[PDB]
Amino acid sequence: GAMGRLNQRNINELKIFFEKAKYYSIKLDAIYNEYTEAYNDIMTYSEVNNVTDSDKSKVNQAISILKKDNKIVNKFKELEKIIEEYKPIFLSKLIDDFAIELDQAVDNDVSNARHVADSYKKLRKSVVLAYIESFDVISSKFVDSKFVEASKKFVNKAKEFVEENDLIALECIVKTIGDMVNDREINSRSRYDNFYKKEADFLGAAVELEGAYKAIKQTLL
Repeated sequence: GAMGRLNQRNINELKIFFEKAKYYSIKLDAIYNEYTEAYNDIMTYSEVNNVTDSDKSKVNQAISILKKDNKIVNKFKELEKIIEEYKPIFLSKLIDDFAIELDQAVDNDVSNARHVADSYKKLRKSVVLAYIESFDVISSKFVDSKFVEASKKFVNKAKEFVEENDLIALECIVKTIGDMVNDREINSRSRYDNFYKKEADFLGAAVELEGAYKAIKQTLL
């Protein structure tokens, strides 16, 4: 009756969320890929004047690359948009604050550049966690208590995996959810044996979550 109907509503909300946010990991990679050299030129610049690693010129170009067309802010706003209905309240202001920092960044100020760079790095990890927060909200509404338990453990292991590599953790998270809601078997194969300690436990969390979601599905057709 109501329980069968609330199971279906929960499953529809998870699928709608996943499909709307299909490109979350790909789009966040694209930001990271475009701005890694600008980030590295800021970070590696040695205040010892540089040691055969160019000079203050490279930092100014890196900052200008970050500001160009407000591209990076727009790309972050695109990700906020994709989880509009579930996003943590902190995310919008964190993107705004970063956008303001970027306007304030002037030439020949390596400290400010490193700071702008540091807020870039934190925003990345924060945007990863906004996706986990978004799934946590959705999964917490589930009436099936076994799925909620598997979701709590999955979020836990997802968060620990994010501390090791935020963008790989995000990729595996988006893969697992996408597979599960498209009735594709989860691939529990590790791709980083003897590198990321938190991958195996996360893929285990994913298999148990698959188990609990399959079991709800079996009760709907």
